[PDB]
Amino acid sequence: QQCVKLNDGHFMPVLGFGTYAPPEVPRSKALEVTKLAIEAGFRHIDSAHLYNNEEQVGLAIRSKIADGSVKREDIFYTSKLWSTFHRPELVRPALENSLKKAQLDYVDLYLIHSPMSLKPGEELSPNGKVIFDIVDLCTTWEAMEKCKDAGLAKSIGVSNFNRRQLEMILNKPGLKYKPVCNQVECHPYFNRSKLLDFCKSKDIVLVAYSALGSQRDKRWVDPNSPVLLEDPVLCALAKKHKRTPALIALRYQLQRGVVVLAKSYNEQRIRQNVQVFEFQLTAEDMKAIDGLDRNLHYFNSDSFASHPNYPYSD
Ligand SMILES: NC(=O)c1ccc[n+]([C@@H]2O[C@H](COP(=O)([O-])OP(=O)(O)OC[C@H]3O[C@@H](n4cnc5c(N)ncnc54)[C@H](OP(=O)(O)O)[C@@H]3O)[C@@H](O)[C@H]2O)c1
Ligand SMILES: CC1(C)CC[C@@]2(CC[C@H]3[C@@H]4CCc5cc(C(N)=O)ccc5[C@H]4CC[C@@]32C)OC1=O
Repeated sequence: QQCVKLNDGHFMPVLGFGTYAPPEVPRSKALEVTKLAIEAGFRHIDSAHLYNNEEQVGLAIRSKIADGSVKREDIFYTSKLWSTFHRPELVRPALENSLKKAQLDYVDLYLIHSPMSLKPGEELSPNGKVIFDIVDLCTTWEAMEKCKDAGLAKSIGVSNFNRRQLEMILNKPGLKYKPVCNQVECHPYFNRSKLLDFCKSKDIVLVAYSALGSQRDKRWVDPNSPVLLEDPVLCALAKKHKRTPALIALRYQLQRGVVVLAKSYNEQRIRQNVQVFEFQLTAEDMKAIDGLDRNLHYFNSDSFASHPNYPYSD
């Protein structure tokens, strides 16, 4: 619990535990590994409606409160509004359902998961098609603000927004709350320098996902893409500091003022990842890592690259 202060006065731990696992992984695993994460020292826990794991992640949190390991106030829990629920009337009900699943009174953070609105319904991916929806995200934002005012979410933010999409929210007439963060794909191959500079200028925290190079799911990621953790510069730095390529990638983010997530469903790696606070990179190390930037977003599929609100300029 190194934390940063958000623009609404709440505090966010700078290291977060990623809870997504693909559908093939048994649901019970999320319970086990979230408990391990809390035991290792993670306090920021990142979930979402999309993950089909809120019940398990919520149970892990409740279990660690029950056994006296943590208090609710010690945990920073995030969920996310899925893209089929962007229409304003659907936002509060979506959050309420997430709270019901997790058996929590509030989330610390609620995000718009993606700007890519989808046809309303209970299909995660609505043939089918994929079926897109055209929704003014400023209206979705107004509904998010009402969720904060109701006490359902302590803080509200966005995810996968580009600068223009963020700007549209920031310059909305009658804006009540700025997004506290923008959670985006961010790692040495896609370091988001310009977006980071923008976010900092607006008191918006950038939160990095796929900071370790993603789970390389064949549905969304080209197997040909270079494997981040196999990068020779990261490996050389790991050797230099007697750490691991994953630790180098995580430390890089912290030193740029980026809040970083790390998913692992492996006990040893969960414990390893908290070691990010135990060492430093020099200016020259950071420059070497900056040199890796190559405009590689691992999530790169036809299923969304043609969405009218797809955030990347490809
Ligand atoms: N907002 C969004 O649209 C969005 C998108 C993607 C991700 N996220 C969030 O960000 C989280 C993390 O991103 P991600 O899922 O792409 O995964 P990631 O954090 O980039 O991790 C990728 C892989 O690295 C491995 N790993 C973890 N620690 C390691 C270590 N110390 N050494 C070697 N390998 C290690 C993990 O495998 P093992 O499990 O086998 O250890 C994991 O599958 C997600 O779980 C989710 O919470 C959000
Ligand atoms: C930046 C992009 C365009 C990248 C793709 C991404 C980041 C992670 C992606 C998901 C990755 C997981 C996922 C799962 C299902 C499912 N039905 O299980 C359906 C869709 C998705 C993907 C939708 C697009 C997601 C939300 O969002 C975005 O906004």
